[PDB]
Amino acid sequence: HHWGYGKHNGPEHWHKDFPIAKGERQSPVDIDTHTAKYDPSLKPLSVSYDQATSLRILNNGHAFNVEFDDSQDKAVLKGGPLDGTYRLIQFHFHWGSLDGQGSEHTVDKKKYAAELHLVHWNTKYGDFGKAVQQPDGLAVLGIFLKVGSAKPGLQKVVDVLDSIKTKGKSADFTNFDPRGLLPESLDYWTYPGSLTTPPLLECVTWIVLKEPISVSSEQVLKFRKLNFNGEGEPEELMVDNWRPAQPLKNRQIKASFK
Ligand SMILES: CCOc1ccc(CC(=O)O)cc1
Ligand SMILES: CCOc1ccc(CC(=O)O)cc1
Ligand SMILES: [Cl-]
Ligand SMILES: [Zn+2]
Repeated sequence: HHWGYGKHNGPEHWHKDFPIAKGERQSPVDIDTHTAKYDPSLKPLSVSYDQATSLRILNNGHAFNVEFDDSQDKAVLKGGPLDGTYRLIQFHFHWGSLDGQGSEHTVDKKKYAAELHLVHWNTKYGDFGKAVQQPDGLAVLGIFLKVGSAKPGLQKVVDVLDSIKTKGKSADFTNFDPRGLLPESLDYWTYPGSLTTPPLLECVTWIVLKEPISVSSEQVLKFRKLNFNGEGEPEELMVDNWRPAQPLKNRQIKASFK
């Protein structure tokens, strides 16, 4: 598989290797704020990241990923639409070549500069690989980034990117606190969807925060200096690593807020 984000191997092509690309619960989607309905049944969202244990940051040729120790319930997402306990395994971002694009979800067709995905797996399935085979296997917390003031809790990430410029590079990334990436409010939209990259599995409860975080132009500029390629390969800048909005089909997006 040689999927990517170019003309020749990008989202329009994915369906030939991964036919679920044209499925019934693909992600991302546009969130129409005048169609989403407040759901009083939603319980409060619980983000419990006090004991989060980060390990390493990796360039995988698609994004940069920060991985966590998920051998115990150290950092978990519960509540909201979720039943049971979802364990944080990793986070990554999607971003644009310019500030006017980069997010995967859109809000009334508005694209943000970037989008953060905090990836959690349902502990009743025992490991990530089993969880992605189930319709309720993952919970992904999605956070929009807009360009404005710098986000101090992102700067440690930005500071290491020079050490993982190319595909297959990794660095130690211990003692990072992902609480510094959250906005003040946990107001959210939720809907059932998919992984936004191959294999595009329909295993995700999406929880997309309404309040974006602000990052500085300097911070997102540094994301854009990464490379999709490996060392010694022709340089391709790691930009526009987002999939566009997919058909909502027979789904409803629920709001946690009036
Ligand atoms: C595609 C499978 O990827 C996997 C990633 C991690 C695990 C183990 C864990 O849950 O941390 C199992 C499978
Ligand atoms: C353990 C890795 O977890 C992941 C989950 C979803 C994606 C797809 C995306 O949102 O880019 C990538 C990685
Ligand atoms: Cl912020
Ligand atoms: Zn993602």
